[PDB]
Amino acid sequence: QLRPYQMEVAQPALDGKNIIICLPTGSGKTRVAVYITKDHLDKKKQASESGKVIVLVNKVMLAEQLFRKEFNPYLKKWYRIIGLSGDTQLKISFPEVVKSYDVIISTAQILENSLLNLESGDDDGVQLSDFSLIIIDECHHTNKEAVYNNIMRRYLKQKLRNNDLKKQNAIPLPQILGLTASPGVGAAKKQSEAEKHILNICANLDAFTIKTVKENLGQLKHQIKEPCKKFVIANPFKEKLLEIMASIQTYCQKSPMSDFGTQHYEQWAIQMEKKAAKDGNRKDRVCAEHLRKYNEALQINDTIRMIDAYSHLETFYTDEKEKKFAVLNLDETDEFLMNLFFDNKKMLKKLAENPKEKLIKLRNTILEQFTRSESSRGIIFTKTRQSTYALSQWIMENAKVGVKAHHLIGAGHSSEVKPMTQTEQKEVISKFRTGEINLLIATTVAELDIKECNIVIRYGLVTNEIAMVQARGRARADESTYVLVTSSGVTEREIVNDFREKMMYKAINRVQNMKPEEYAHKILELQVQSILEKKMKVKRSIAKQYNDNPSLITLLCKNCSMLVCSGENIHVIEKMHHVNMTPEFKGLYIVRENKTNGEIICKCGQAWGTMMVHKGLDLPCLKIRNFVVNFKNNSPKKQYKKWVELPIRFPDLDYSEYCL
RNA sequence: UCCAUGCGCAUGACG
RNA sequence: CGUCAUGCGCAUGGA
Ligand SMILES: [Zn+2]
Repeated sequence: QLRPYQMEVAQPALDGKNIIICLPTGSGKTRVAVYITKDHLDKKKQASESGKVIVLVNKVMLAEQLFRKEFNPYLKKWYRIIGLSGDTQLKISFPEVVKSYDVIISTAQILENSLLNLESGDDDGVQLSDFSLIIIDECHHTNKEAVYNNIMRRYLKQKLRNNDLKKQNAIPLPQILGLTASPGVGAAKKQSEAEKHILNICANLDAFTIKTVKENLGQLKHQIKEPCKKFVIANPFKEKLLEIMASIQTYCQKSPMSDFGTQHYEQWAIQMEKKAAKDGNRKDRVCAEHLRKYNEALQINDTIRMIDAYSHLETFYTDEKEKKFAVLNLDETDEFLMNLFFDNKKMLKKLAENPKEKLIKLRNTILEQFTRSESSRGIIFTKTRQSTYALSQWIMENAKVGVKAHHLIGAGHSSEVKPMTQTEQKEVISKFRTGEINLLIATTVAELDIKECNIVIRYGLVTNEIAMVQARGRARADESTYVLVTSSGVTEREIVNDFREKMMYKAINRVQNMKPEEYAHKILELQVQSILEKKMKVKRSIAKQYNDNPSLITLLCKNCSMLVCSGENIHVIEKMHHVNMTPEFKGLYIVRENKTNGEIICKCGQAWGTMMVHKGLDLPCLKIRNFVVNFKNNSPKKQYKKWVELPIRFPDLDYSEYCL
């Protein structure tokens, strides 16, 4: 169970040597890691000491994979193993699998929450001193406010207390192992910047060395066939809409101060909405919202079939008319805006069918490779989800070769779409592995255990060096067809990825060949520095929220600056959600639902929240994101997008008020 | 297995 | 500091 190249890199770790390890894809780093584990435990048998190993990840899926495939098949006999998650409904808490279970595979924030329970007295606590070893995958996330940097800051604080005792007079601490791919470089154009980054990493891990492979590079090169770095790089309907935009700009005096079809315009639009919410005036924030929609339509039209933007806006104003009618079941402003749209709606639909594109060059390259390969595996990357659905439906519209494809996105329920499911992600992955799905359409979710592939493209994308190497890792089978499709500095960015991959080795070779004294000095300095940083950060955070006012305010709608609620009439449930009972409120809102939690809408048509069902009660839960404040102390209005921004506190709900 | 919500994190681009 | 897009983890309540 030992490889030659793995041997030396394991070698220091076996006796002290809290280290880092970095190797490419496919080197079976899990296997050498397992060897370190088994050897550590056998040493603890020889010493009859507390052999405890905990494995940390960033994602649940790797936990499950390693529990299935790596750790059990080599330690299912000797030792206790268990693979943990946040979702695996565990019958006991964490401190019991600490009291048992020599081997743990788990997500980090599980542990971190347990540590907080320790230092809070919450549920029975747990500390690092309960361990003899820690093992990590993907160290390169180990930066400021990362998932698990907090653990290391605790570890470092305890190390420095140990130093203070040592000079003073020293409790033990666990050995720490770190693994990764290329450890990434962060915000660099300089070798010195990158060296500082790496040293900061190692001090955040309290490492001794990286211990990359140099000796047996040929035997490993024989394993890894590498891909080939390649470049395959390649209206009036739009202008009608730009004319509508200018018309509306004139309609409410809107100075863009920049071009159409970018973020800066969107940024200014949202800032206008903010100012108009500070004002409570219409024609200004409403236009910000509409123009935001139009800019969406623009910067998809730069890349997408115009029919999709027409569908976007058709559904948009459809929902708008639904809102206004459900409320009425109108103003010159909304009337103008609606009629300005609908007077062109059907004609613009007619324009939508016309041809005249990146899409064309794209289809050409696609058909070229699927004719070449003839078993063919294909991946598509891009920025957004709606892009994926649109291209899937579009290629389903386009005939043909007969290649079959499917979309893919993440899981965050944000910003446009009902997200996918982990089960369904695994499902589509198995469909692709089967050959049922020939071509995948994905966001960065792919950059996973996807099958060996050929033609990972970049259709209007930018990625960083870690993402570049992670995209490299999956393209295999002695055929790489890296492709890139953007319009108008994107070669620059793959060039940057190459440059950074060079800089990383240039830095690694300098730091490996460094004094141990000066290395330890700089890492200790960075540790103290980061610890001071975290301390000051916690200081400012505690100083942040101190008000806890029961009621000081009035909540108003944002389209209409109409009163909606008071500071005291609100109540809290789940210590998460907010509600306004006292049906003096209930005389206000209107309900809507189409397709079980119905949504709320205003007396103007403003959407407000959801009717959340809790303990039989159908409580109207609202979102601060769609409301505005008027403080008693301060007249100027404010807007937060989140309750937590507001320091002042509201009470937990008491059902004793609502009986009969 | 699905749904809704809250919170935190990172990344890229943008100012 | 803010915005956007993307991805991730955790905690909830319900079915
Ligand atoms: Zn209103």
